[PDB]
Amino acid sequence: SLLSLVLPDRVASAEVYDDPPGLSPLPEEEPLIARSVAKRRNEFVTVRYCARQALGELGVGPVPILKGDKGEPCWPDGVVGSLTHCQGFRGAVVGRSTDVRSVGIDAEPHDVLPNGVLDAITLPIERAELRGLPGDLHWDRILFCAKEATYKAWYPLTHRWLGFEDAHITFEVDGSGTAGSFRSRILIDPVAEHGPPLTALDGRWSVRDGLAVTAIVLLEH
Amino acid sequence: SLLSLVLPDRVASAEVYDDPPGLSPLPEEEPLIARSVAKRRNEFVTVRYCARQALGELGVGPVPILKGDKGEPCWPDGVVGSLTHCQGFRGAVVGRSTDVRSVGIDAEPHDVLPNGVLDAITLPIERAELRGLPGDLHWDRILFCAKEATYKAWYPLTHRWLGFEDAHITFEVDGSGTAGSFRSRILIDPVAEHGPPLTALDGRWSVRDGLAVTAIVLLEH
Ligand SMILES: Nc1ncnc2c1ncn2[C@@H]1O[C@H](COP(=O)(O)O)[C@@H](OP(=O)(O)O)[C@H]1O
Ligand SMILES: Nc1ncnc2c1ncn2[C@@H]1O[C@H](COP(=O)(O)O)[C@@H](OP(=O)(O)O)[C@H]1O
Ligand SMILES: [Mg+2]
Ligand SMILES: [Mg+2]
Ligand SMILES: [Mg+2]
Ligand SMILES: [Mg+2]
Repeated sequence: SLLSLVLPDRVASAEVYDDPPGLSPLPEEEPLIARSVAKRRNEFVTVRYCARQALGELGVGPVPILKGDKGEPCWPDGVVGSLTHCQGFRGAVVGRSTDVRSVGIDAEPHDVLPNGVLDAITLPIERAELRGLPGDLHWDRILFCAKEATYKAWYPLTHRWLGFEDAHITFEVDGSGTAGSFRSRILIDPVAEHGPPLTALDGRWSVRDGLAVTAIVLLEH
Repeated sequence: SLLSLVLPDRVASAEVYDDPPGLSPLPEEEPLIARSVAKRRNEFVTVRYCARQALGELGVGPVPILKGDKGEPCWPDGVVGSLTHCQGFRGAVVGRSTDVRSVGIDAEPHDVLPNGVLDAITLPIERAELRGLPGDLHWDRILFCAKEATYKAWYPLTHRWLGFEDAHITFEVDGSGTAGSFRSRILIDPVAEHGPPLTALDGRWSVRDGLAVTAIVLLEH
C-alpha cells in the first residue's frame, strides 16, 4: 500500500487505484452527491468504500461519512481520519480518537506543478530550500501535497483558515531518496479547540507508483 | 426584512438576529455539528430554522439541509438557495429551480474590514474604483459581501474555484445612498455545467440596521 509508507501502526488505511464496480453511497450520503457529475460521484463513493474497509479494521461497522464545515469529513464518535482522491488514487485513513487527535492525507500525480502555482503556494525561503533538496523529484508537487495534508490535519482542530503562506514546510529525505519526513511550522496563532497548540505538525511523504503521498498523524499524548 | 431589500419576487427569505432558545437540528444534520463548539452549533441550527421557514413559504416541508462539495448546502429536489450567518444575523433564501438557476447571499456587520483583507480580495482597478464611491459607507466591507454572494451563486453551477481576484465587481448607488446594484464580471473560464456561460452575475446590496446584505438571483432560461 502507498499509504503504509507514510503512516504509523496506530491507524488503519485502505486505498484503490480506480473506481470499482457496483459501489453505492449509503442512504444518508445520497443527498451529498444527488446533483454530482459522474467523476465526482465515483471518487466520493469509492473513497468512502475505502473508509468503511479501514473502519472495519478498527472494529467499527459501516457508517455514513458526511461533510461539515469547509467540506471536512464527519466521522463517527470515537474516530478521526482523512480522505484523498486524485487521478489513479482513492485513499482513507482512520484512527481511534482515544489514540489519535487528527489525521491529514494527500495524494497527487508526481508531476511538475502548472506554471505560476509554485510561486502562489510558497514563501521565498521555501523556494530557496527546495532548490537545494536532492533527487529527480518534483519538489514543487511534493510541497503542494504537504501543504494540503497540513490543512487537513489542522482544520478539524482549529476551524480556522491556514493559507499557503501560513506554514513553513521543511523536508528530510530517508536513505531510499524517495521518501522521508516533513515539518510544517505554523506562522499564525496556534491555539487549538482541543489538545495542545499546533505550533508545528510533523508528517511523512513518499513518491512511489507515479504518486506523491503525504500524511500527518497527530497522536493523543 | 433586510433580505427583502435585495431580492426579486418568486424567492422566499427568512431571517433572525440572534440564536433563539427552543431550536434543534434535524436528526440527519446532527453529525455535521456533533464536534462543534457552541457558537458554530447555534449558527448552523438557527440558519436552518430560517431555511425551513423559507422552504415552508415556498411549499416544501421541513427537510434536512446537509453540506456537500466545499461546504455548499444540499437543497431538496427542485430547490436552489443560499445561507449566511454573521454577528447579529442568520438568513436563508430559497427558490424553485423552475424560476431560479442559482442564489447567493451574504451578510456582514457594516464595519471596516480587518487588516489585510481588502488587499487580499481586490484587483488594483477595484481598489481605485472603490475610492471613487460616494457616502460614509464601508465600501471595503460591501465589496467583501458582494464577492461572497458571487462565489455562493457561482460554485453550485460550476464546481470550480473562484478566487477573489477572478471577479471584478462594480457598484451602483441609488438615490437613498444606502442601497444599489452590482455586477460581478468573471475573469476566468465562464462555462457552466448547464445553461449559458456565467460571464457576469448581477446582484443587489443594502446597508441597514448596522448590516451590509448582498444577494444574486440568477434566471432559469
Ligand atoms: N476543511 C477540510 N478539512 C479536512 N479535510 C477536508 C476539508 N475539506 C475537504 N476535506 C477532505 O478532503 C477530501 C478530498 O481530498 P483531496 O482534495 O486531496 O482529493 C474530501 O473528500 P470528499 O469531498 O470526498 O469528502 C474531504 O473528505
Ligand atoms: N462552496 C459553497 N457554495 C455555496 N454556498 C456555500 C459554500 N460553502 C459554504 N456555503 C454556504 O455559506 C454558508 C455560510 O455563509 P457565511 O460564511 O457568509 O456566513 C454555509 O452555511 P452553513 O455552514 O451553516 O451550511 C453554507 O450554507
Ligand atoms: Mg480529490
Ligand atoms: Mg489533495
Ligand atoms: Mg457565517
Ligand atoms: Mg459571509
